[PDB]
Amino acid sequence: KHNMKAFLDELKAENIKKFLYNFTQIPHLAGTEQNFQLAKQIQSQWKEFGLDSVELAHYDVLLSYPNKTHPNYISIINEDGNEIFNTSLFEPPPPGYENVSDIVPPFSAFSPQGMPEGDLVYVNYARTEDFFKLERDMKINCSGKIVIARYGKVFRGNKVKNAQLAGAKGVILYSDPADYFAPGVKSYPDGWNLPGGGVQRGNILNLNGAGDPLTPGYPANEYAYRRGIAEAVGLPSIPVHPIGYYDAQKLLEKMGGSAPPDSSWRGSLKVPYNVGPGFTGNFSTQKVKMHIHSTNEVTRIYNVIGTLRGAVEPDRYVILGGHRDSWVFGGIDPQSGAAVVHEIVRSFGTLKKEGWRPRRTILFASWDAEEFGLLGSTEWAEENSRLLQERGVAYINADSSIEGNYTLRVDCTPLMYSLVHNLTKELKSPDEGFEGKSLYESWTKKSPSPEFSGMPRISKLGSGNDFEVFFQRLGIASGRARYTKNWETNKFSGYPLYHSVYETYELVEKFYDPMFKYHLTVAQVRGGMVFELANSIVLPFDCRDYAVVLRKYADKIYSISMKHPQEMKTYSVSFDSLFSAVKNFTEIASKFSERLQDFDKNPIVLRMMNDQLMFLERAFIDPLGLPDRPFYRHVIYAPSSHNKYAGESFPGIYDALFDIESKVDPSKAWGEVKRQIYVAAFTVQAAAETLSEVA
Amino acid sequence: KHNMKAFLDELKAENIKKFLYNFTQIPHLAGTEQNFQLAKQIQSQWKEFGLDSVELAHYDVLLSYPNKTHPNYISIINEDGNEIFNTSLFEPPPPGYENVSDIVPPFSAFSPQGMPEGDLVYVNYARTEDFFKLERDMKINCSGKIVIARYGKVFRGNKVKNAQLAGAKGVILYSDPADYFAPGVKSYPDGWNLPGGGVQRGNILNLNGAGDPLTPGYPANEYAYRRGIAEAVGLPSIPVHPIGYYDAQKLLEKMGGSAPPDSSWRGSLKVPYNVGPGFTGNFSTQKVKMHIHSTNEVTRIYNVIGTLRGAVEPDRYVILGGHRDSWVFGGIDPQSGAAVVHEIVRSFGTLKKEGWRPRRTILFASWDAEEFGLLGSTEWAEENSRLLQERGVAYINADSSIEGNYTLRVDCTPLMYSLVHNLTKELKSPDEGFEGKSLYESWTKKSPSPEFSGMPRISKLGSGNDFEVFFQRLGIASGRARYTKNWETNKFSGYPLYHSVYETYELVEKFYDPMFKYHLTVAQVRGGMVFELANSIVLPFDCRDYAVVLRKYADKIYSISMKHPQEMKTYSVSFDSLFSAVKNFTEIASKFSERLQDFDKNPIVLRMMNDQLMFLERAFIDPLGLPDRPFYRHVIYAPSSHNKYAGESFPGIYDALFDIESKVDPSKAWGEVKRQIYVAAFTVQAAAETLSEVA
Ligand SMILES: *[C@@H]1O[C@H](CO)[C@@H](O[C@@H]2O[C@H](CO)[C@@H](O[C@@H]3O[C@H](CO[C@H]4O[C@H](CO)[C@@H](O)[C@H](O)[C@@H]4O)[C@@H](O)[C@H](O[C@H]4O[C@H](CO)[C@@H](O)[C@H](O)[C@@H]4O)[C@@H]3O)[C@H](O)[C@H]2NC(C)=O)[C@H](O)[C@H]1NC(C)=O
Ligand SMILES: *[C@@H]1O[C@H](CO)[C@@H](O[C@@H]2O[C@H](CO)[C@@H](O[C@@H]3O[C@H](CO[C@H]4O[C@H](CO)[C@@H](O)[C@H](O)[C@@H]4O)[C@@H](O)[C@H](O[C@H]4O[C@H](CO)[C@@H](O)[C@H](O)[C@@H]4O)[C@@H]3O)[C@H](O)[C@H]2NC(C)=O)[C@H](O)[C@H]1NC(C)=O
Ligand SMILES: *[C@@H]1O[C@H](CO)[C@@H](O[C@@H]2O[C@H](CO)[C@@H](O[C@@H]3O[C@H](CO)[C@@H](O)[C@H](O)[C@@H]3O)[C@H](O)[C@H]2NC(C)=O)[C@H](O)[C@H]1NC(C)=O
Ligand SMILES: *[C@@H]1O[C@H](CO)[C@@H](O[C@@H]2O[C@H](CO)[C@@H](O[C@@H]3O[C@H](CO)[C@@H](O)[C@H](O)[C@@H]3O)[C@H](O)[C@H]2NC(C)=O)[C@H](O)[C@H]1NC(C)=O
Ligand SMILES: *[C@@H]1O[C@H](CO)[C@@H](O[C@@H]2O[C@H](CO)[C@@H](O)[C@H](O)[C@H]2NC(C)=O)[C@H](O)[C@H]1NC(C)=O
Ligand SMILES: *[C@@H]1O[C@H](CO)[C@@H](O[C@@H]2O[C@H](CO)[C@@H](O)[C@H](O)[C@H]2NC(C)=O)[C@H](O)[C@H]1NC(C)=O
Ligand SMILES: *[C@@H]1O[C@H](CO)[C@@H](O[C@@H]2O[C@H](CO)[C@@H](O)[C@H](O)[C@H]2NC(C)=O)[C@H](O)[C@H]1NC(C)=O
Ligand SMILES: *[C@@H]1O[C@H](CO)[C@@H](O[C@@H]2O[C@H](CO)[C@@H](O)[C@H](O)[C@H]2NC(C)=O)[C@H](O)[C@H]1NC(C)=O
Ligand SMILES: *[C@@H]1O[C@H](CO)[C@@H](O[C@@H]2O[C@H](CO)[C@@H](O)[C@H](O)[C@H]2NC(C)=O)[C@H](O)[C@H]1NC(C)=O
Ligand SMILES: *[C@@H]1O[C@H](CO)[C@@H](O[C@@H]2O[C@H](CO)[C@@H](O)[C@H](O)[C@H]2NC(C)=O)[C@H](O)[C@H]1NC(C)=O
Ligand SMILES: *[C@@H]1O[C@H](CO)[C@@H](O)[C@H](O)[C@H]1NC(C)=O
Ligand SMILES: *[C@@H]1O[C@H](CO)[C@@H](O)[C@H](O)[C@H]1NC(C)=O
Ligand SMILES: *[C@@H]1O[C@H](CO)[C@@H](O)[C@H](O)[C@H]1NC(C)=O
Ligand SMILES: *[C@@H]1O[C@H](CO)[C@@H](O)[C@H](O)[C@H]1NC(C)=O
Ligand SMILES: [Ca+2]
Ligand SMILES: [Ca+2]
Ligand SMILES: [Cl-]
Ligand SMILES: [Cl-]
Ligand SMILES: [Zn+2]
Ligand SMILES: [Zn+2]
Ligand SMILES: [Zn+2]
Ligand SMILES: [Zn+2]
Repeated sequence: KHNMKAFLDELKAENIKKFLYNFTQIPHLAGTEQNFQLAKQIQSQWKEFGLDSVELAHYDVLLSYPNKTHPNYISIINEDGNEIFNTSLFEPPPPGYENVSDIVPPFSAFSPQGMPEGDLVYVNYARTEDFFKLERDMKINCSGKIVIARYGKVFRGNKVKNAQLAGAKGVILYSDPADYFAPGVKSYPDGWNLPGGGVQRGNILNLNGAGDPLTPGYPANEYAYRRGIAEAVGLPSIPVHPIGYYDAQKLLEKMGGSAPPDSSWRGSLKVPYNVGPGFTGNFSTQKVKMHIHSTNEVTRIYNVIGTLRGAVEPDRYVILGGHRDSWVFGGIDPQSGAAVVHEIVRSFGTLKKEGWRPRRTILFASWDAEEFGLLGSTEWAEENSRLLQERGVAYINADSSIEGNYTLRVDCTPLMYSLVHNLTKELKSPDEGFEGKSLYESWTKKSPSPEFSGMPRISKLGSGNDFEVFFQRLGIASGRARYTKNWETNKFSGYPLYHSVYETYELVEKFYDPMFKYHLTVAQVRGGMVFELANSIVLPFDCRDYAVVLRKYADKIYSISMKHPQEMKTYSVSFDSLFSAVKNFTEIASKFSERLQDFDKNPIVLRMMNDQLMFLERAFIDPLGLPDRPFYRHVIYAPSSHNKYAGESFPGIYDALFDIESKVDPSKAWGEVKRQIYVAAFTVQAAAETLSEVA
Repeated sequence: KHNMKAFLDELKAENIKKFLYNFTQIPHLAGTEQNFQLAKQIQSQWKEFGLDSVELAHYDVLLSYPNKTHPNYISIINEDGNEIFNTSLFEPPPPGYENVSDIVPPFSAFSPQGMPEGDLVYVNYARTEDFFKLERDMKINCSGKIVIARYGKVFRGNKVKNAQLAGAKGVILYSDPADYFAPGVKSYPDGWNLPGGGVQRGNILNLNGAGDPLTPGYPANEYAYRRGIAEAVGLPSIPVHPIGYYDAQKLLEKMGGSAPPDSSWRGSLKVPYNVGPGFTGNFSTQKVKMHIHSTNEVTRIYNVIGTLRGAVEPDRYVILGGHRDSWVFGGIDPQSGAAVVHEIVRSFGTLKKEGWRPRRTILFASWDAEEFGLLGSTEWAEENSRLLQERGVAYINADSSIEGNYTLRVDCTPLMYSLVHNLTKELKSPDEGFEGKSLYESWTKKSPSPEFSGMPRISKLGSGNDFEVFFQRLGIASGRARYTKNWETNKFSGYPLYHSVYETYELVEKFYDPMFKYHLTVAQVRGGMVFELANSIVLPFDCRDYAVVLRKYADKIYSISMKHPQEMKTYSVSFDSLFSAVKNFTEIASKFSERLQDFDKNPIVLRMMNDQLMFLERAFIDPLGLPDRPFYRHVIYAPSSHNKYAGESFPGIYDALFDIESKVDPSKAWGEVKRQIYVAAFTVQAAAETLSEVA
């Protein structure tokens, strides 16, 4: 047979290993020649594997690179102006790579240039609440100061935005061992920990879904009209640079001023974690000085787009996409994912050569410039938005396949919950001690949902990856899956070697997945989802699962509001309309489910009902967007305004309620809460009504 | 057979006459009890005629009404402050209606309240170019003046916006006999001319597609959150009132200051048409004073929605809609249209009772509050936007069936040109001297297109009617058709009795269409279009007709730019990308047309190709809208920024070029021209690509 088992059995761990090795011997930084060569390689192989067409889609977008002859660094500078301590110019290269060229040194992509000099303030993780604590409780003023923040907890772009609004004139980011050195594990090369010379690269934009900073709304093609830099989207206004913990120790050890307010502010280095401003007594006239010379430059990027045309519904697209560009070697991020996509393409192409085609069209994507702001995925979606809006069934992401070795992680739309539960029940667990058991069984046992027992955890989609345009701009049902670490011990730092030179093929082969079994399990989950999406006669979405979570989110947002019972009385703030809409959605979805089971098993009734399923995620889009974030159009889910990686439910109401007890005009503030309640209730009801009988 | 002939032959002129009489005996002003009663009547009859469901859809929207105990009027006031002349409090009622209650007196809907007093300036038609002439050439300053303008040429809302931006503190609108008294024809009741006591009602909003001023984006349902008045969309900031030409003669006869600049400024009254400011010598200390006391009030409105479910594609909607609310009796506007819709429903329901159903679902609409800003149509579309976006095949409007008796008028999307030509070739002409000839033949002879010879004129859609939400917001293929007057003699004033108390059943029966034959012809055209749209196996749209007009519009906009050859050199302004896109659209549309003829006559290939046809109008929508007009989202067609009734092609580029030689920063101005060229070329190319093979 050519069925899902045939597809799944063709997948090989050894192939994934070979591809991973192949993709990780040299850097593949976005906009570089090496990453164009790899694009061409992938294009050629996907043709050989059997896809019907494989093309490159290119764009010219704003990228950022350090100046090779004028290095970035930070100093401590004395009264005379001598630089008495300098941070490192590069990470010590790992064993066997010390002769590799074109390793980009640590930098914060999109930093403006500058040489600010001043007194330090330590701001913990530079979260919204960290700045609240500093300003409101401790009375420390960051205006004109250089802030130093530890990586962790939230997206670094949010940190930089928060520092800027506090009046900082610069930001130093560092990796604390509290967050990036796991107990009892050795530093790379002898284990998977971050050494003291290691540094996490990454961009510091606040794009809010825009894509290329210069062309919001439209693809950065050959005739594009570009904004000037000063009107560009999401660029930081102060210089920023990242360092490792050996260097951070030297900048922190002399700090004076106030003590840390409590222990959640102290990391693991042998320093007091004083907040400042400035250094203690003897050193009070010393200062910190940054030297940032990076440049932003419009640069060509290349996506690879592969098509396997559907036999029955070629105008229905199921997309498997993940990025190809890396900061350095990309041993985990993204090549552990890219190798899994490569093997999935190979397995689908094996079936194709034996005469099979899926029911619907499958598109495969190797995106560029993910690391610079989801640029490649977003420009392509901008170009193809009309096709995607009207024909997009589902997007499955495929970045890193592993960030740990403990259990499965899935984040997806409620529409895919049933599909994931069913598929995982049919796959074998790779976990020690669950031999001969299902993946569902191990997953549920190691990662219990915080709601249902006998069920596994499935998280909301947040952002910080290439599904953002598809899900939160365009409203296409999306999901992602990988192997992850223990949620119990998850400090929301990411894995220690994230975006460092130490993220290599050897890291993976020696410490994460020697047998490539977790990779194979993730290939089965991603590939299995694509298979079912592209081949099931009825789309495998259960609208009743959305009804259940909408009730949970409505309870949650109501609970937040109810912290302010006096204002809800004064301003007549009711959630009754939202609850009504959720009740109606629940009722209508139940009836639709009955019809979908009882209908005359009539292709037009079938195509009608498949369109109702396909357009249900679509219905949650508001064409006006969310307030001041036009490209976040989904009403139920947006990236958190405080942390791009985290998803927020009923974001418009959430942000209207946030810190509302501090607004100077409560009438206006509670008016906007009511406004957002109306928008949400309306959108829920409208989405429900797409599932009613059509006439 | 149950075919189009069966449908068409069932239509009766005598029925249209009976319905017209029935709908025009009492006023049906929006928001009044009488118009709710008529809604209920229509609902009951459409059920009896055989539709599957007929429901009322209600909204609470901002309406405007004079104060019954505090009448609006204008005075000339002397040095002491005595009102020596007052305009009329009402139009003399026509014969036999002098005892009818609830005739709303002449007023400008949405005027703010006020009693401004000042000197008059006469501003011709209050067009953009009229104000240019006044300010730039004549050096006359309108600041703090009351302006008096003749109706005609452009939508009255544009007049009021233009007066406000010139600094006026009030506006008086009047009907000049030059524009509303046809040579050799008697005043009502003895002919179809405007008497001197007649006055044209109408709203003066600038909504730019928003619908209800208080709820832009969302339906004005029971839980809607409403903007405060000061944040409302499109309300005028100065008082405004309309008068007839007996009264206007008394306000104009004393005008002094400058002479009219040329004869295009002089109407037909026996006055000099001096521009002012103020009155001549003896009267120089006299002033004009307005007294406006109308109020804006949220009021319930009622749309009637009827459904005739499709047998094969019930999830595909072909909509026939027109409004039911009238200023007074609505003998022409809208009841000549509403009666035609009523008879179309009756004929379709006759076929249904004999067991027939159309292929696709037909929706019939009786909209409310059209006269107050397309409110009823727009609120319903806001509510149902997701269903309409994904399922809307076509919208056919059905306001007034007649505005003359000379020939057919059609304004529609290029996608319907072929459909209209073909249908009209099969219908009989009602025209004297074309007995036994086709409607196509008479139409083409009396209204030659200004492009093709052997072809009839078909105009672009403008606005000022209920198709606006469907076409320019949502991108659903739309059209309209009526009988009209001679284009040779068309001064763009509208018919003389427009929005007056004299627009009665008798006007129509005695002077426009005694035999109801023009009404029957328009019922055949509107109903025939609906029939073909809802029943043709392949949708009856020809994408090649869009290609031809896109080239014409690109030539036109390029020609406008080329008035500025030096700036196009300085700023490197090229239309090459637009021309390229139009060429590609032409090529791709040609191939698609081949496939549509050659395809395997396979329902999925059929539903795929019908979806490509349905979503082609959709593809011209930009979700970001046009500059400062978020609800005008179609890139090819928008209502003119200078005249809501007129359509503009490539509006974003047009407005970027308009009066550009007067902008103070030409670099910036020409930058935005280039930006709009990019947006247009991109949208044309993207629309083309929806017609490529799908995979
Ligand atoms: C969840 O789904 C339910 C349906 O099961 C929706 O229920 C509707 O709720 C609205 C708001 O409460 C009801 O609105 C009321 O409609 C009355 C007239 O309804 C009749 O006529 C209409 C046609 O115009 C028919 O469609 C309808 O079926 C009924 O035959 C009005 O008279 C009411 O207004 C009066 O009371 C209100 C409230 O006190 C006053 O403010 C007004 O001034 C006025 O006095 C009112 O507008 C509606 O009838 C219900 N529909 C149905 C089919 O039952 C919920 O709305 C939905 N939830 C959400 C969030 O959409
Ligand atoms: C009307 O439809 C036609 C197609 O028939 C479109 O033609 C495209 O036009 C663009 C812009 O001119 C061409 O862009 C050029 O692409 C070159 C690479 O193309 C090859 O590789 C790509 C994959 O990346 C393939 O898809 C493609 O088929 C080719 O194999 C680039 O090298 C060019 O850039 C170089 O020259 C330019 C111009 O001087 C410089 O600015 C650059 O710096 C660089 O040196 C260029 O980007 C494209 O190849 C054409 N496509 C095809 C299929 O022929 C029109 O674009 C379309 N009109 C509109 C408005 O969309
Ligand atoms: C995940 O798998 C579950 C369990 O197999 C699937 O649910 C099952 O779906 C089938 C097929 O529609 C249901 O069968 C139907 O039962 C009704 C009940 O009367 C009958 O009338 C129909 O003709 C048909 O036989 C079955 O009831 C249902 N089981 C449960 C517990 O819900 C589910 O659909 C899968 N999900 C996805 C997305 O595929
Ligand atoms: C308006 O009517 C015209 C004239 O009837 C319709 O155009 C005609 O459409 C038919 C049906 O598709 C075409 O027939 C086809 O001809 C090709 C030519 O080789 C053949 O391969 C097909 O199998 C089929 O027989 C016909 O050529 C065409 N005539 C012309 C002059 O274009 C037109 O489609 C009608 N428009 C609408 C919207 O209905
Ligand atoms: C990654 O694998 C590819 C494909 O096997 C290798 O590229 C091929 O290299 C051979 C030998 O130089 C050439 O003959 C082929 O033309 C290449 N094929 C393609 C499609 O590019 C590549 O060398 C491998 N890279 C590494 C570092 O092992
Ligand atoms: C930190 O790096 C800086 C810059 O390279 C060093 O300062 C320079 O020292 C050279 C050689 O002594 C002088 O000629 C330059 O004028 C100095 N430049 C600046 C900007 O100060 C500094 O010595 C280094 N500090 C340490 C501790 O290594
Ligand atoms: C791979 O899995 C092993 C086994 O679970 C992990 O090692 C254990 O880590 C936990 C701490 O979380 C300790 O409780 C155990 O004592 C460790 N056992 C051994 C044998 O080392 C290891 O951490 C995993 N690798 C990665 C990269 O996460
Ligand atoms: C317009 O026509 C309608 C329908 O024929 C008339 O309304 C009917 O009036 C009769 C007599 O009063 C009643 O028995 C029916 O219940 C009414 N039907 C409906 C559906 O409303 C109406 O009277 C006519 N109006 C005028 C001015 O002639
Ligand atoms: C125009 O109408 C106004 C207002 O009704 C008339 O002025 C009023 O005249 C009455 C009776 O003489 C006075 O008691 C009021 O005080 C006046 N009101 C105002 C606002 O002036 C005026 O007479 C009318 N003019 C003409 C020519 O008929
Ligand atoms: C109905 O049609 C008649 C006949 O065309 C119109 O009357 C003619 O109007 C034109 C002026 O446009 C004159 O050239 C003719 O001399 C008129 N003839 C007659 C017999 O009156 C009439 O104007 C039309 N009615 C309406 C409302 O437009
Ligand atoms: C890099 O720095 C050098 C010298 O320090 C300078 O001359 C050059 O212009 C800079 N390059 C860029 C791209 O900014
Ligand atoms: C913070 O410091 C800056 C530095 O001059 C000052 O301008 C600003 O007002 C200060 N804010 C507070 C709350 O002290
Ligand atoms: C209408 O005018 C009267 C008296 O001239 C005033 O008392 C009343 O409030 C006004 N009505 C409205 C609705 O404004
Ligand atoms: C028009 O008149 C007003 C009235 O005071 C004045 O403020 C404005 O500047 C004048 N503009 C010109 C161009 O004279
Ligand atoms: Ca872009
Ligand atoms: Ca609204
Ligand atoms: Cl992922
Ligand atoms: Cl019309
Ligand atoms: Zn990544
Ligand atoms: Zn990354
Ligand atoms: Zn009308
Ligand atoms: Zn009207």
